[PDB]
Amino acid sequence: VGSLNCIVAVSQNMGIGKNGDLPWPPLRNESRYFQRMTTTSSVEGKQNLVIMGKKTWFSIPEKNRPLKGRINLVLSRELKEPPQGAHFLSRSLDDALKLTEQPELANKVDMVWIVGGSSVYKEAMNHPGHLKLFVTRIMQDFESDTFFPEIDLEKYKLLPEYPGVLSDVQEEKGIKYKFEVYEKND
Ligand SMILES: NC(=O)C1=CN([C@@H]2O[C@H](COP(=O)(O)OP(=O)(O)OC[C@H]3O[C@@H](n4cnc5c(N)ncnc54)[C@H](OP(=O)(O)O)[C@@H]3O)[C@@H](O)[C@H]2O)C=CC1
Ligand SMILES: CN(Cc1coc2nc(N)nc(N)c12)c1ccc(C(=O)N[C@@H](CCC(=O)O)C(=O)O)cc1
Repeated sequence: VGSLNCIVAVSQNMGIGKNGDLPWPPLRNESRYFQRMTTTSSVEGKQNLVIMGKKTWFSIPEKNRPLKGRINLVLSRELKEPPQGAHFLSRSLDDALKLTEQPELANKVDMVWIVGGSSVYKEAMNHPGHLKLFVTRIMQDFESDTFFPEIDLEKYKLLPEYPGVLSDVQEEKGIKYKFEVYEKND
């Protein structure tokens, strides 16, 4: 309906997950920022849609499932029905976007947030149209078993600044990271 965005935390070796979880120790402020970006809606009486693969759903601690104040959609071709706590189930990303245009959700949804995993990001990244990437750069190498797709800099531009995103290097548990905003339109 509105804006389509991807949001991801990545290590310096482009790693995003190791055994069902994050490769680095928990960053409470990095988690808070994911929460704030995905939950805030720009319009009244409207909520954001969160779209994720099934192994991403199963890595959110059970006590936080479904993500509060968000419409939670799970992607999977194997599942018969949405997992317990999930609001919707889709077989592909074109179908999940064909769904926000149903009067059911059409008047309800402001932004669309892709929250992973690899397979999901890869396809959003090739979708034609306006898209923004929200990338947290975790500045060290971490042994990973799942990786973020290559960002094609001939198509995506790094923005010099973005409203409500801090520009400086953060530090938490001795780890440095920074926030980037990339924009495409083709
Ligand atoms: N650092 C960060 O930002 C992030 C880290 N993570 C972490 O990364 C890993 C999650 O990994 P990843 O394996 O890539 O998993 P996904 O969450 O992408 O799960 C893959 C499953 O999702 C379904 N699916 C994925 N893409 C599609 C599609 N286009 N259409 C329909 N179904 C699809 C399929 O389920 P089926 O097999 O049922 O058809 C596929 O087997 C974890 O280790 C997690 O903690 C996750 C997201 C962000
Ligand atoms: C593995 N993922 C993907 C994930 C984690 O960190 C990220 N950080 C970024 N920048 N992008 C993402 N996609 C992720 C997640 C795992 C658990 C929760 C979760 O518990 N979220 C609570 C967090 C609340 C909190 O930390 O208090 C929420 O309300 O959003 C979210 C995402």
